[PDB]
Amino acid sequence: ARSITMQQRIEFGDCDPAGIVWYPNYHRWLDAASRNYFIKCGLPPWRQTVVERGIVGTPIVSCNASFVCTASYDDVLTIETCIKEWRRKSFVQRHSVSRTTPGGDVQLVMRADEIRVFAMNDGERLRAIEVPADYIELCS
Amino acid sequence: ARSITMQQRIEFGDCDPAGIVWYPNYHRWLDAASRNYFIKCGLPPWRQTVVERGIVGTPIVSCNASFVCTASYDDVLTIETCIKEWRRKSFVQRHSVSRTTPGGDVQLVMRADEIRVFAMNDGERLRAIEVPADYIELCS
Amino acid sequence: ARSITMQQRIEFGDCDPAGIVWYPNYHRWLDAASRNYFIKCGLPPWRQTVVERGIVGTPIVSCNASFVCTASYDDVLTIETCIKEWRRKSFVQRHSVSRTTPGGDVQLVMRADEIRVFAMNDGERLRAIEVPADYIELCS
Amino acid sequence: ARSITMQQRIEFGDCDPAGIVWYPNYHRWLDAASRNYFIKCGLPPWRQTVVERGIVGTPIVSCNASFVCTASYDDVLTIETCIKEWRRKSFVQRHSVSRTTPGGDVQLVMRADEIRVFAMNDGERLRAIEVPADYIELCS
Ligand SMILES: CC(C)(COP(=O)(O)OP(=O)(O)OC[C@H]1O[C@@H](n2cnc3c(N)ncnc32)[C@H](O)[C@@H]1OP(=O)(O)O)[C@@H](O)C(=O)NCCC(=O)NCCSCc1ccc(O)cc1
Ligand SMILES: CC(C)(COP(=O)(O)OP(=O)(O)OC[C@H]1O[C@@H](n2cnc3c(N)ncnc32)[C@H](O)[C@@H]1OP(=O)(O)O)[C@@H](O)C(=O)NCCC(=O)NCCSCc1ccc(O)cc1
Ligand SMILES: CC(C)(COP(=O)(O)OP(=O)(O)OC[C@H]1O[C@@H](n2cnc3c(N)ncnc32)[C@H](O)[C@@H]1OP(=O)(O)O)[C@@H](O)C(=O)NCCC(=O)NCCSCc1ccc(O)cc1
Ligand SMILES: CC(C)(COP(=O)(O)OP(=O)(O)OC[C@H]1O[C@@H](n2cnc3c(N)ncnc32)[C@H](O)[C@@H]1OP(=O)(O)O)[C@@H](O)C(=O)NCCC(=O)NCCSCc1ccc(O)cc1
Repeated sequence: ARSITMQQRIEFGDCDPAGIVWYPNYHRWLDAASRNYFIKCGLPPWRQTVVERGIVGTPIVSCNASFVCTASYDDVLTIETCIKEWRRKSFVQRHSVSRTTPGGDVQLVMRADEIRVFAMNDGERLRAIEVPADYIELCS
Repeated sequence: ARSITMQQRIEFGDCDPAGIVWYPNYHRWLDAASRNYFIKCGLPPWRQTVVERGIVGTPIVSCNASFVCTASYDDVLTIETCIKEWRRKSFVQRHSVSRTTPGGDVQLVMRADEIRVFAMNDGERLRAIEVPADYIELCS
Repeated sequence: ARSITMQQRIEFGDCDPAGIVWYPNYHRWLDAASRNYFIKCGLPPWRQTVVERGIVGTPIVSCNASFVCTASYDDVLTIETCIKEWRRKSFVQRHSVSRTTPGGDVQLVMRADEIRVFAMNDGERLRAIEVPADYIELCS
Repeated sequence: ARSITMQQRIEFGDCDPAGIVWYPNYHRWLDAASRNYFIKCGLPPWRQTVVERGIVGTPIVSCNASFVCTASYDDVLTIETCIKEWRRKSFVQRHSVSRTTPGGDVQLVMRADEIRVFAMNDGERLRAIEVPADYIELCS
């Protein structure tokens, strides 16, 4: 579908003693790529959607990920994000992460399908909402 | 199978603007719970296994997670980890994360199945190895 | 002054390729130790103080830190926090971080003096407030 | 002195419940800016210096920081780093962090002076070394 791309440089601190990117760092980047996608497609930042419509963001409900090869500091990641499927109150966001060998080869580092929802905070309780029509059209 | 339990207190900084735990923090805890399991079952720390046998740790290759309810600063998480299945060069580590209502009810926060492998660093190249027999027996 | 102590276990992911704790992790722990101090001294969590009195927390305004020796995964940190001085709208929180050799020797890892303030969010603008008298008495 | 500039976009996950950047995130960026400076001045990555000369990186020994105004997700940071003073086995790296109002005004967010050293790992023991002459000339 409608795909957005973003780059992310791996820093020394993003790596573990094993010398490679420590996994939960991938989830930080995927979360940034997730929101970037929305931004880039025109939605306002949560700061604003929360004022205007109660939308605090798009919390994750499910994830399937696979880590194909390692990455390390200085490698520069290219992330590809698109919405793979709209559902009632959820949506599947797909991300492909790769890096580029100096051979100009594009190695797949990781991939992940995130199931998220648009949510509101009903006081202390988080609540999912019907995907907003406006949102679907924007991201379309 | 053989299950280990660990607690984790959520800090203010572990939360996002939405007031709840920011997801990639769960992966940090799951990674700590993963190693804790091994430690608690008797294996030496990677620092040592890398010297003795080249084993740098247990990198993740795949993950399936589901986020059932929200959690926030001050909540105290209880994580349950066990190895669900041994395979040839991989293993499935299962984690269940919950928190306790003051009603003494144990709410499930999240769950996740991690597919990991024992690996070595062959110079700059990460390589999986056959699950060590000794390891299986220890964790058994 | 009134001192609170807390322990913190270093995880593999808290370390960098150099094999030691990556510094910004110390600041996460100091921030947890900062709030823990307040909690432990009786104040309500920010979640509540923000409702009751607008107090969103105690943002940092200044810091002086020194890193005395290294620490790594599995080391267990003991943090000592106290308020070194109350000022008008600020306060100096001091932390001492150490670890224990197996010789039972208590090595100093790091130390840091944090200057923080009680703050409110006046809409999008963060604002410091006069240290609350009640707070001084509680922490005293 | 010789100054390098870098940009850093603040992500939603870099913020706390208070809606602003959680401080230890500044230290991650300063650490990236620190190494970026060296890279940009021509030194090889630690991965390589450790092979060639044992240099594992530039651990921090001391820091003085001041947080002038708040920053939040979507703000884009501009970091300015330079070496303020060479010493025997240490060096003072200075960073200035700012953001740009839409008025085109450049607000100072934070500043920090980091005292670091070039270090080697003598087995499990970290050791500082005399600033390498070559390094001084490169960064000069
Ligand atoms: C999100 C929430 C409140 C939704 O529960 P709910 O309001 O009762 O509504 P619901 O059960 O119908 O779920 C909404 C939709 O998501 C779908 N969904 C929910 N769980 C799953 C799952 N495990 N797998 C697939 N789809 C799912 C539901 O089927 C439903 O579907 P529909 O299209 O058929 O209508 C509940 O799942 C929850 O709290 N999960 C925990 C969320 C969380 O804490 N994730 C970790 C932090 S994410 C941080 C973050 C926040 C904002 C951002 O901008 C980015 C990151
Ligand atoms: C791990 C490595 C090198 C293995 O590739 P390989 O050496 O060619 O061997 P391999 O393909 O046979 O895989 C080994 C086993 O894992 C299984 N496996 C590998 N990928 C998957 C997958 N996507 N789903 C399920 N099982 C998988 C393989 O089937 C194989 O199975 P077997 O039992 O049937 O023999 C390759 O998958 C890789 O580099 N993945 C990237 C790993 C990574 O960077 N994860 C992110 C960082 S994790 C940080 C960390 C490090 C140490 C720790 O202690 C903790 C955290
Ligand atoms: C905090 C705030 C709004 C205060 O500015 P203000 O409202 O105009 O008031 P102010 O200038 O009088 O400062 C209040 C007091 O702090 C003292 N102070 C402020 N800056 C400094 C400094 N650099 N060195 C020493 N003391 C300082 C001031 O002198 C003043 O003192 P006083 O006792 O003599 O009355 C302004 O400094 C600021 O925004 N700094 C940025 C704060 C920030 O973003 N830090 C990074 C994130 S911390 C995340 C966090 C949040 C909540 C938590 O529970 C924990 C962590
Ligand atoms: C770094 C090390 C081993 C140096 O101790 P040492 O080998 O006995 O040598 P030393 O005492 O002469 O210190 C070397 C120079 O730094 C200066 N220095 C050391 N401590 C301080 C301090 N508190 N304030 C100012 N300068 C200092 C020393 O005076 C000395 O100066 P010199 O120019 O007059 O000769 C010891 O301070 C230490 O382990 N500190 C802990 C370091 C640490 O764990 N920081 C947290 C993690 S940083 C992670 C990181 C790693 C690599 C990177 O690329 C980036 C981040």
